[PDB]
Amino acid sequence: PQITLWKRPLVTIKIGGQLKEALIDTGADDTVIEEMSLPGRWKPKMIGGIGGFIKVRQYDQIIIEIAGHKAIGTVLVGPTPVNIIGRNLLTQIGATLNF
Amino acid sequence: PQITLWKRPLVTIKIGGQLKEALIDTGADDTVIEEMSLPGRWKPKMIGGIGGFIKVRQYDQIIIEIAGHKAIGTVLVGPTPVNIIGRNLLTQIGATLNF
Ligand SMILES: CCCC[C@@H](CN[C@@H](CCCC)C(=O)N[C@@H](CCC(N)=O)C(=O)N[C@@H](CCCNC(N)=[NH2+])C(N)=O)NC(=O)[C@@H](NC(=O)[C@@H](NC(C)=O)[C@@H](C)O)[C@@H](C)CC
Repeated sequence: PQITLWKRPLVTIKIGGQLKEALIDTGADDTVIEEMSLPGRWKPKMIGGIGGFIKVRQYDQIIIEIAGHKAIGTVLVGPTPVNIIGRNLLTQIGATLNF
Repeated sequence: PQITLWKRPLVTIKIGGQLKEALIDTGADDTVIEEMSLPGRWKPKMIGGIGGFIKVRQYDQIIIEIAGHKAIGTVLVGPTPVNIIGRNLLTQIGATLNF
C-alpha cells in the first residue's frame, strides 16, 4: 500500500498467532514489542530512544506478519511505550519512503 | 526521491540559517532538533519514547527545507540524542511509506 503520515502509521501485525497493533517506524533500527512470550533463547541488548536507554530481550528468526506481509527476523521485547516495526523488518517487506 | 531503509534515512535540512543532518522518523509525531536558536515565542513541552521523556521548547511557524523541499510548522528544541524530522513536517513535503 501507500501510507500517508497525517495520522500515525499504525498497522496490524501477527506474532505468536496473535494480532497486535504496531507503528511503522523508519526512525527505528530494530523492531521492539511490548512484553509477550516468544520461544527459544534470548540474548541481551541495550537500545536507545528519545529519553535514554532500556534493556530488552533479543529473539532471532521470529515469524511475523506486518500488514499481511511475511517476515522472519529479529524481535526485541521490553518496556517500549509502543510496538514499533523498524528497519530490520521494513526491508524484508520492501518498504520505502517516497517524496 | 525514493529512500530505502537499509541504513538510517538521514537527510540534510536547513533551519534557522543552519544546515543540520536529521533522521526521517515516521514514528515521531513531532520534529525535534538539538539545541539551537529559533525566533519567536516558545512554550515548554515534555516528549516521550524509548527511555522516557525529555523537556523541550516548542516554537511554531518555523520554516524549514528538508532535502530541498520547503515546509513550515512546529519545531521542538532540546536535548535530543538525534535530530528528528517527524510527521508534522513529513506530511508537508509529501512523504509517504510504500510497500
Ligand atoms: C517508542 C515511541 C514511538 C517511536 C519513537 C521512535 N523514535 C526514534 C528516534 C531516534 C533515536 C533517538 C527511536 O527511538 N529509535 C530507536 C528505536 C529502538 C531501536 N532499537 O530501533 C532507535 O533506532 N534506536 C537505536 C539508536 C539510534 C541512535 N542514533 C544515533 N546515534 N544517531 C538503537 N539501536 O538503539 N518515537 C519517538 O520517540 C517520539 N514519540 C512520539 O512520537 C510519541 N510518543 C510516544 C510515547 O508514543 C508522541 C506522543 O510524543 C519522540 C521523538 C517525540 C516526538
